[PDB]
This record gives sequence, C-alpha cells and structure tokens, in this order.
Amino acid sequence: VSQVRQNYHSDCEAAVNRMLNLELYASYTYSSMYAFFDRDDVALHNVAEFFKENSHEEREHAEKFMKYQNKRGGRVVLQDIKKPERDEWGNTLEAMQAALQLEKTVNQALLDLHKLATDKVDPHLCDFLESEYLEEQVKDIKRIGDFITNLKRLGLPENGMGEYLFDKHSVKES
Amino acid sequence: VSQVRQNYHSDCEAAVNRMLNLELYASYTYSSMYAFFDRDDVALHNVAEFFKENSHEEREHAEKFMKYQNKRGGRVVLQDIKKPERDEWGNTLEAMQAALQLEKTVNQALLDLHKLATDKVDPHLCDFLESEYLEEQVKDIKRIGDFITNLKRLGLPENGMGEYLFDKHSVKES
Amino acid sequence: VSQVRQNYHSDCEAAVNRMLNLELYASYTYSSMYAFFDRDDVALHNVAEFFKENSHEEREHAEKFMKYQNKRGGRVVLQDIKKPERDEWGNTLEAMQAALQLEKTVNQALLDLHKLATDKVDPHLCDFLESEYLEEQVKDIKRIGDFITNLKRLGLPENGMGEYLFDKHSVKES
Amino acid sequence: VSQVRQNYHSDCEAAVNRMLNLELYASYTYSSMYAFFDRDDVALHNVAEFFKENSHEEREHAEKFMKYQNKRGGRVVLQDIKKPERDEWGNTLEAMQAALQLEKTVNQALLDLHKLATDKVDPHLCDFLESEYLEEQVKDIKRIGDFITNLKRLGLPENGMGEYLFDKHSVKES
Ligand SMILES: [Cl-]
Ligand SMILES: [Cl-]
Ligand SMILES: [Cl-]
Ligand SMILES: [Cl-]
Ligand SMILES: [Cl-]
Ligand SMILES: [Cl-]
Ligand SMILES: [Cl-]
Ligand SMILES: [Cl-]
Ligand SMILES: [Cl-]
Ligand SMILES: [Cl-]
Ligand SMILES: [Cl-]
Ligand SMILES: [Cl-]
Ligand SMILES: [Cl-]
Ligand SMILES: [Cl-]
Ligand SMILES: [Cl-]
Ligand SMILES: [Cl-]
Ligand SMILES: [Cl-]
Ligand SMILES: [Cl-]
Ligand SMILES: [Cl-]
Ligand SMILES: [Cl-]
Ligand SMILES: [Cl-]
Ligand SMILES: [Cl-]
Ligand SMILES: [Cl-]
Ligand SMILES: [Cl-]
Ligand SMILES: [Cl-]
Ligand SMILES: [Cl-]
Ligand SMILES: [Cl-]
Ligand SMILES: [Cl-]
Ligand SMILES: [Cl-]
Ligand SMILES: [Cl-]
Ligand SMILES: [Cl-]
Ligand SMILES: [Cl-]
Ligand SMILES: [Cl-]
Ligand SMILES: [Cl-]
Ligand SMILES: [Cl-]
Ligand SMILES: [Cl-]
Ligand SMILES: [Cl-]
Ligand SMILES: [Cl-]
Ligand SMILES: [Cl-]
Ligand SMILES: [Cl-]
Ligand SMILES: [Mg+2]
Ligand SMILES: [Mg+2]
Ligand SMILES: [Mg+2]
Ligand SMILES: [Mg+2]
Ligand SMILES: [Mg+2]
Ligand SMILES: [Mg+2]
Ligand SMILES: [Mg+2]
Ligand SMILES: [Mg+2]
Ligand SMILES: [Mg+2]
Ligand SMILES: [Mg+2]
Ligand SMILES: [Mg+2]
Ligand SMILES: [Mg+2]
Ligand SMILES: [Mg+2]
Ligand SMILES: [Mg+2]
Ligand SMILES: [Mg+2]
Ligand SMILES: [Mg+2]
Ligand SMILES: [Mg+2]
Ligand SMILES: [Mg+2]
Ligand SMILES: [Mg+2]
Ligand SMILES: [Mg+2]
Ligand SMILES: [Mg+2]
Ligand SMILES: [Mg+2]
Ligand SMILES: [Mg+2]
Ligand SMILES: [Mg+2]
Ligand SMILES: [Mg+2]
Ligand SMILES: [Mg+2]
Ligand SMILES: [Mg+2]
Ligand SMILES: [Mg+2]
Ligand SMILES: [Mg+2]
Ligand SMILES: [Mg+2]
Ligand SMILES: [Mg+2]
Ligand SMILES: [Mg+2]
Ligand SMILES: [Mg+2]
Ligand SMILES: [Mg+2]
Ligand SMILES: [Mg+2]
Ligand SMILES: [Mg+2]
Ligand SMILES: [Mg+2]
Ligand SMILES: [Mg+2]
Ligand SMILES: [Mg+2]
Ligand SMILES: [Mg+2]
Ligand SMILES: [Mg+2]
Ligand SMILES: [Mg+2]
Repeated sequence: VSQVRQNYHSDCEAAVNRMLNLELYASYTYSSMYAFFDRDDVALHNVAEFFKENSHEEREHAEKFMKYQNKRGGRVVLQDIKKPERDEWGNTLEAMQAALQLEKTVNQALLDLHKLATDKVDPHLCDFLESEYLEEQVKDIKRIGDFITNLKRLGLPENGMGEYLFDKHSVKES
Repeated sequence: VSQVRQNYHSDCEAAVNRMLNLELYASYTYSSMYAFFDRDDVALHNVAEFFKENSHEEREHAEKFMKYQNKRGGRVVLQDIKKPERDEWGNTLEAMQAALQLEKTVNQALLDLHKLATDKVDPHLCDFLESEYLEEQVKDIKRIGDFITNLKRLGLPENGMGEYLFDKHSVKES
Repeated sequence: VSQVRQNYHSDCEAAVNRMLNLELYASYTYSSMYAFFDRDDVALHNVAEFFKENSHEEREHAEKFMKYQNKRGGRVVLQDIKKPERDEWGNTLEAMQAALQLEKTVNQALLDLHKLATDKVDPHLCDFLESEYLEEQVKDIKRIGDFITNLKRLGLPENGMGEYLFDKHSVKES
Repeated sequence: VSQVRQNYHSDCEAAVNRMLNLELYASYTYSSMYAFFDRDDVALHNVAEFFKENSHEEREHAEKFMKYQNKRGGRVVLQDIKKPERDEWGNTLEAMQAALQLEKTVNQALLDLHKLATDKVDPHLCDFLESEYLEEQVKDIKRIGDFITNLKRLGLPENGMGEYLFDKHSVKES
C-alpha cells in the first residue's frame, strides 16, 4: 500500500487509468483532424489550428490524471493509444460532428467515473472531476454544437464558400 | 434558533466544533516540532521553519471553521487544546512520519465530516470541505510522503550527512 | 497525385509516417518515466520534469513530421502508439540507460530515413533531417551519456544520497 | 583561373548562370501578373500585390546567384530575360495555376542543379541550394496549392463573389 493512500478504491484507481487512456485517444483523434485540414487539398488552416490546440489540451487532461493518480497513491498504468477511427475527415462539418461525438464520449466516461467515485464515497475524486473536467466538457460541447449549427446554416457540405467563410470567421485566426 | 440558520443540522454544528479543535491540536503539534528542530542540539533550521509555517496554516484552518460556524448560525464551542503526543521528535524522519500520520488523522476527520454533511443533505458544507480542505490535505500528504521517501534514500536515521542535505535542499531556505 | 508533389518517393512518404509513429512512441515512453519519478515512493521531481519536457519535445518532433508530410504532398497515416516497454523504471540510472537506448533507436531510424532519402535523390528530405533532427539527437545522446557517467560516479544504484544529489544538481530545478 | 576558385566545375558555373536567368524569368512573369490584377477591369489589388512581392523575391534569388558565382570565382554571364508566356492571366485561379507550374519549373531546375553539384562533388553548392533555395520552394509550392484548393472551393472561375472574397481573406491586405 502507498504511504499516502487514503480513501482511494482500487476500482477508482483503475478507472482513472482508463480515463487517462481515453484522453490520450481524444488527443490523437484531434491530431489526425489537424493533419487533415493542413493537407494541400483541404487547406482550412484556422480549422486545422483549432483541432491542433484541442489535441494539446486533451494531452494536458491526460497528464493531469497522471498527476492525480500519484497524488492519491495509485499507480499509472499505460495502454496503447489506439489510432483514430478515420484516416480522413471529409470536411469541416463531418469533422465537427465527429468532434461532438468524441466530446460526448469523453463526457460520458467522466460522468461514469463520477458515479463510481460517488459509489465508493470519494469526495476528493468527485471534486476533482467537477472542478477540473465536467464544466470544461459542457462548454466545449456547446462550442462544437454552435459550430455545427453554423456549418449547416452556411450550406455544408455542398457550399464551399460557406466552408471558406466558417474558417475565416468562426474559429480564431492562426 | 439563529435568524440566519437554514439547513444546518445540530450534528454538523457539533462536528465543526470538534474539527476546529483538531485543527488547533495539529497546529500545536507542528509548533512543538518547530521548537524541537530549533534546539541547539538539533539545529535543522529549514526543517524547523517548515513546521512553524505548517503550525500557522493549521491555525488559519481552525479560524476558517470559526467563521464558517458563524456564517451558518452555529455557535463556536471551544475545548482545551491537548498538548502534542511527544515532547521530543527524534530526528527529521521520525518527525515527518508523525506529520504524515497527523495529516491522515486530520484528513480522516474531514472525510468523516463530509459523510455527515452528505447524510444531513448539506451541500454548502460538502462544498466548503471539498473547496477549502480536502485537496489541500491530499497535496500536503503527498508532499510529506515524498519527503519520507527522500529521507529514507538519504539514509536516515543513521546518515547525519543525509539529514543535513535534506534540510539544505528539500525544504525551502529560511 | 497531390498538386504540390514533386520528387517525393512513395517509400519516403511511408518511412516518414513510420518515423512519426516512433517519435510518438518515444514521447509516450518519456511520459511514463515522468509519472514514475513523480510517484510518492520515488519522488525525484527534477528527474520527473526532465522526462516530462522530453515527452513534449518528442511530440513536437512528431507534429513537425506531420507538417512535413503535408508540405511535400504525402498523406499522414497514423498507427497505434504502443505503450512503453516497462511500467516501472527502477531508478534514475536504469531510466537514463533506457533513455540512451531510446535516443539511439530514434537516431538509427533517422539515419535510415536519410539513407532512403539519399537513395531516392531527395535533397529536401536530407536537408530536413540534417537541419531539424540529426544534430538534436547527437546533442541529446551526449547529454544522457554524461548523465549516466555521473550517476555511476555517484554510486547508483546503491547510493541513495548520490541519486538525491543528481536530482538537485545535474538536472534543471523545476 | 580565378585566384579564389577551388572545387568549382565549369558545368556548375554554367548551370548557375542558367538558373540565374530562370529566376529573372520567374520575376518577370510575376511582374506581368501584378500588372494584370492592377488593371481597372480586373481590380484585385491584394492578389496584384502578392504577385508584385513574389516578383521582388525572385529578383533577390537571381542576385544571390550572382553573388554566389563571384564568391566561387565563376563569371556571371547574362542572357535575355524572355517575356512571360501570356500577356493576360484570365483570373485568380488561372494565374495561381500558372504560378504553381512556374514554381515547380524553378524547383525542378534547382533539383537538377543539386544533382549536378552532387555529381561534381561540390558540397558547398549542395549546401547553398539546400539552405537558401529548396525549402523556400517547397513552402511556396504548398502555399500556392492551398490557394488553388480554396479558389476551387470558392467556385472559380464562375463565382465572382468567391474571387472577391479570396482577395479579401486569403492574401495579405495591401
Ligand atoms: Cl485506500
Ligand atoms: Cl473514509
Ligand atoms: Cl480498494
Ligand atoms: Cl489499470
Ligand atoms: Cl485491442
Ligand atoms: Cl477513413
Ligand atoms: Cl466517439
Ligand atoms: Cl471544469
Ligand atoms: Cl451549395
Ligand atoms: Cl466576409
Ligand atoms: Cl472581415
Ligand atoms: Cl437549520
Ligand atoms: Cl433543505
Ligand atoms: Cl438540527
Ligand atoms: Cl460542540
Ligand atoms: Cl480529556
Ligand atoms: Cl517524548
Ligand atoms: Cl495522528
Ligand atoms: Cl482544498
Ligand atoms: Cl550511515
Ligand atoms: Cl550539495
Ligand atoms: Cl547548492
Ligand atoms: Cl513525386
Ligand atoms: Cl528530381
Ligand atoms: Cl513514388
Ligand atoms: Cl504509411
Ligand atoms: Cl502490433
Ligand atoms: Cl515493468
Ligand atoms: Cl529503445
Ligand atoms: Cl538538428
Ligand atoms: Cl552505496
Ligand atoms: Cl576549380
Ligand atoms: Cl575537392
Ligand atoms: Cl572544370
Ligand atoms: Cl554560361
Ligand atoms: Cl531564343
Ligand atoms: Cl495571352
Ligand atoms: Cl512554367
Ligand atoms: Cl531554403
Ligand atoms: Cl457561380
Ligand atoms: Mg512503503
Ligand atoms: Mg487495484
Ligand atoms: Mg478506453
Ligand atoms: Mg479531455
Ligand atoms: Mg487497431
Ligand atoms: Mg468550476
Ligand atoms: Mg477552454
Ligand atoms: Mg476542449
Ligand atoms: Mg460561444
Ligand atoms: Mg458546392
Ligand atoms: Mg434572534
Ligand atoms: Mg446542537
Ligand atoms: Mg478531537
Ligand atoms: Mg488543517
Ligand atoms: Mg493530558
Ligand atoms: Mg479546489
Ligand atoms: Mg499549501
Ligand atoms: Mg499543510
Ligand atoms: Mg512536490
Ligand atoms: Mg551516523
Ligand atoms: Mg487534385
Ligand atoms: Mg505510397
Ligand atoms: Mg515503428
Ligand atoms: Mg524525437
Ligand atoms: Mg502490446
Ligand atoms: Mg548532403
Ligand atoms: Mg545543410
Ligand atoms: Mg544545424
Ligand atoms: Mg534541446
Ligand atoms: Mg531530446
Ligand atoms: Mg553538457
Ligand atoms: Mg543504499
Ligand atoms: Mg589572376
Ligand atoms: Mg566554363
Ligand atoms: Mg533557361
Ligand atoms: Mg526563385
Ligand atoms: Mg520571344
Ligand atoms: Mg533550411
Ligand atoms: Mg517566404
Ligand atoms: Mg516565392
Ligand atoms: Mg499556410
Ligand atoms: Mg459568375
């Protein structure tokens, strides 16, 4: 038993390792979307940079779980980071639809981890999830939903001028 | 009944007074460790100052419970602050082992108070403990565990040079 | 064929994707070493931070290959990022020995990619490797070799005081 | 023989003069595109300025070959600068397609000069091309490819609003 460990269930320790892996998986998916929008035959550089920044934030989310695991006296166990589900992402609308689903998958895993922490009476882990993960997920889901609504209004997938304008006006200039 | 009181169970009020006392007890134990490491025949001044600062922080933790009690309309009831369990603390390793156990005793009391607040459906008290006490405890337990690991690596209790080096490099220069 | 593609052999495109994967693998190994040295029962925080920074630099190396692939008109193809070879890294000497071998594995792959680029008469890819990767590898191998020499001089693995001193004096304060 | 000449083959000297001429030809073509987009019946001033700046950069590329020739002890020999292939450039898409082909013609000549320098065992000339010309060509080809992809998305040649928007958002405001 780690000398620091107190009120930290083995099941929560394992679930934190699985959550860590899912954050790395989400990072890698966003890396793939960055590389796709940087292609010469796609060439939507502000969209590409949005996904690159998301990739970096998800890696930071994973590192924060590593630090958390060690603070509680659990032991980080790593698994392979699976490659993303697609090699090419169609267009900005298809990519944003995939991002929305990814963010809701990550959110569901965080909510499931909160349920487990509640069941094991771990208020520190509950607070960590509520204070560091759950609100950022709601905000990032809302942002992507707003983007999808605007891509549909702009006539995606058919309206190339609409796609061009989204990249200029909806995502930060990079 | 206090005019401000709302959703504040008598049992939680009493448990806050007991928690207040335990914070003052923890403060006093750290005061004792400060005075020990300041002795001419101990003379580890950065270690002494680490414990002095901890003593001040635990007193602040107690004062925050006094303020909390009054905000909720409970009534502060003080009891004697018991003297520490030891008059002398051996060496840096023995003192840090005692500090780890003290921090885990305080943490267990905070977790038990959270259980009571949960049972009495007091989300304000739950939030107060999660936001003001529980993460600071996990961080301070991790810090002391890290110190104990390093004191063991440095050959305590036998290796006086190791003890000297810990005071120079592991705790803040004071 | 990509409209930008010129003098870019399919074999080099594929080898760049494999090199990208190896950089991500190296990043992940360094992440594992960071988490290990951050454990409460290891607690060498400057060593941990050295490996964390290396993890970030290797991820940047991977991203630079993604950008390169797209500049040449190749297509990024991602594969799983395999978990590191170990779950625990022993001590600073064992970890640095593993880091030296990892850096020489990455260097050999870069040298093999340079051989392929030379065979396919691709001076742009040769210059990219020489200007962005090969000297950084020689410098980072030299740094790790110097560290191993010093860890041996400090009596690793047995001399815990030597290990403590390496973390204070050989790696940057973090 | 020039007193400075060392390891500089007559064939490389002649090929540097031909490359100089091609840079001046590329400059002149971009000058023509500037003047076309500045016409009152074309009037895409940011596109015009993009091509004007490219014209200046290609002239600088030529001057750098003149300086190189003299540094090695070769003798600059100038030939006529041929007028561009067209007197009018259609629209932004046709001009960018012509620019892509021009940049790939210049790139092929630079790669052919690198082959010759390699055959004549001239590492100074190889380094000069790799360090001063080949990466700038890959970057400028990628930029023009990205532009063509966006002009197609914006509905060129038929979509005049798309052409107008490209000039406002894709090229620098001038
Ligand atoms: Cl536990
Ligand atoms: Cl408990
Ligand atoms: Cl358990
Ligand atoms: Cl696990
Ligand atoms: Cl699997
Ligand atoms: Cl796919
Ligand atoms: Cl998903
Ligand atoms: Cl949050
Ligand atoms: Cl449409
Ligand atoms: Cl607009
Ligand atoms: Cl605007
Ligand atoms: Cl009440
Ligand atoms: Cl109520
Ligand atoms: Cl009551
Ligand atoms: Cl009481
Ligand atoms: Cl008593
Ligand atoms: Cl005693
Ligand atoms: Cl205790
Ligand atoms: Cl806290
Ligand atoms: Cl000893
Ligand atoms: Cl020292
Ligand atoms: Cl020092
Ligand atoms: Cl090719
Ligand atoms: Cl070629
Ligand atoms: Cl090929
Ligand atoms: Cl591949
Ligand atoms: Cl495999
Ligand atoms: Cl292992
Ligand atoms: Cl290896
Ligand atoms: Cl380098
Ligand atoms: Cl020893
Ligand atoms: Cl010569
Ligand atoms: Cl020679
Ligand atoms: Cl000659
Ligand atoms: Cl000539
Ligand atoms: Cl002629
Ligand atoms: Cl014409
Ligand atoms: Cl041409
Ligand atoms: Cl260059
Ligand atoms: Cl149209
Ligand atoms: Mg132990
Ligand atoms: Mg377990
Ligand atoms: Mg999973
Ligand atoms: Mg995340
Ligand atoms: Mg698979
Ligand atoms: Mg919050
Ligand atoms: Mg954010
Ligand atoms: Mg996000
Ligand atoms: Mg918004
Ligand atoms: Mg369309
Ligand atoms: Mg009253
Ligand atoms: Mg009462
Ligand atoms: Mg008590
Ligand atoms: Mg306290
Ligand atoms: Mg007594
Ligand atoms: Mg907090
Ligand atoms: Mg603190
Ligand atoms: Mg404390
Ligand atoms: Mg620390
Ligand atoms: Mg001794
Ligand atoms: Mg095409
Ligand atoms: Mg191929
Ligand atoms: Mg591989
Ligand atoms: Mg690398
Ligand atoms: Mg495996
Ligand atoms: Mg070379
Ligand atoms: Mg070079
Ligand atoms: Mg260099
Ligand atoms: Mg460096
Ligand atoms: Mg490195
Ligand atoms: Mg050095
Ligand atoms: Mg030993
Ligand atoms: Mg002479
Ligand atoms: Mg001659
Ligand atoms: Mg010519
Ligand atoms: Mg040129
Ligand atoms: Mg003629
Ligand atoms: Mg360069
Ligand atoms: Mg430039
Ligand atoms: Mg150019
Ligand atoms: Mg660009
Ligand atoms: Mg029209």
